[PDB]
Amino acid sequence: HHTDPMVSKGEELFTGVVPILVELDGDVNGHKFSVSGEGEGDATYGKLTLKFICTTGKLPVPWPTLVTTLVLCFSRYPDHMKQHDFFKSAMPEGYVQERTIFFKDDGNYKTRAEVKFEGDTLVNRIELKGIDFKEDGNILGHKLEYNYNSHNVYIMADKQKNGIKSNFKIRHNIEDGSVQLADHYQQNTPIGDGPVLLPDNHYLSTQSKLSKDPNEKRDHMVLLEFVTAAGITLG
Repeated sequence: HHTDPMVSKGEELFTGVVPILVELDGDVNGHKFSVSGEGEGDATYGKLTLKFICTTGKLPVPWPTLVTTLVLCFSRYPDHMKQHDFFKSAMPEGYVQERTIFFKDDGNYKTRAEVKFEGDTLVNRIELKGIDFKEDGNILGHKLEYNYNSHNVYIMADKQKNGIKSNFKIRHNIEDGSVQLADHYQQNTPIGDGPVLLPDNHYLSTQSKLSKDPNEKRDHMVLLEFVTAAGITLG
C-alpha cells in the first residue's frame, strides 16, 4: 500500500524473505577462483544472511575485500524515501552493477555483475578481474582482519545512463592496526528498457558481521549485513 504503483511493484517483489544466489568468477594476478553464495534477504529490515564458499580451494584474496562485490535491492528504504529506490524498481528484469575498486598502494578490482530474479530467487552473477597487486601486499598476502567497519555511502542519480552512481571509501583493518583503503567507484544501469526510479541524493548506511561455520572445512565466509537508506528527512 503505497500511492505510487511503481513503488508498489518493487515492494511486492521483496515482501517477506527472498532466497538469494551469488556466483562469482574471479581472476586476481592470474589466480583464478570461484565463489558460490546462498542465503536470504528480508528487505523490510534491510537484512541479508549469506554463506559464501570458495569452490576452487583457498581464496587468493581476503574475504573482507569481496564483501561489497558479493544485492542493494535488499536495502531498507524508509517509507518517505521509497520513491528513490532504484534497485527494486529495476526488478525483476534487474540491473548491471559495475565497480572499479582501487586498493591504495596496491592493485585494483574491476567487477561486473547482473542482479536479477530467476523465478523466486534473487541472483547475483559476478565477474571479477584483479590486476597490479603486490604478491606480498595486504591483499595477496592475506594481512587484513576478518571484520568490516560500518560506513555510509552517498548515492546519486546518473540521468544519462538511467541509473545511479556512487563513489565511496572502504577502510579495511590491517592485522597491525593500520588501515587498507579501498576506493570504490560504482555505476548501476537497468537491464530492461522500462522505467526506473531515479533517486535524489541520499546515503545508504551499512553494518556487516563476518563469521565462520564451525562445521565447514572449505574456505568460506558467513555474512550478516544490514543496509538502510537515509539522508532525506520527513518534514
